[PDB]
Amino acid sequence: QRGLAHLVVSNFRAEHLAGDATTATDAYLKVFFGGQEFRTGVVWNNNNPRWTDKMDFENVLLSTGGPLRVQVWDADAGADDDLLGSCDRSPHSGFHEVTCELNHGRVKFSYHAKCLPHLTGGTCLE
Ligand SMILES: [Ca+2]
Ligand SMILES: [Ca+2]
Ligand SMILES: [Ca+2]
Ligand SMILES: [Ca+2]
Ligand SMILES: [Ca+2]
Repeated sequence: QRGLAHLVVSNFRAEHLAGDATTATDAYLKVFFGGQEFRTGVVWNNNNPRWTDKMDFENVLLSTGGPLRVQVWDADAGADDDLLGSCDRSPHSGFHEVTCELNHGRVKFSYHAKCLPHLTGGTCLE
């Protein structure tokens, strides 16, 4: 079947975040694709957080599996957290570096969408 690709998202890092008023940001990420939802740990009190996580989505429908969505959240340990911003990309085959400009600050990451063997093209349809 066509449209299949191995998706891996990695190299997470943000800068100039402002999720709190009296302390530095307590950031964590949510990464969405094809019904899958990965979550990073919280980097407490840092406005330039980095995550070592490498998310293996395995084989997904690159063409119809919706957008790759990255949400940047601040953690307020008093229950309700803050959505600092969200990024949407339509993944293409190959290695790509992404920069999402949030309302305040930005998040950077990379993803690799490797077409399954005997498949080729931007979304592995050929
Ligand atoms: Ca907050
Ligand atoms: Ca904080
Ligand atoms: Ca917080
Ligand atoms: Ca909470
Ligand atoms: Ca809050």
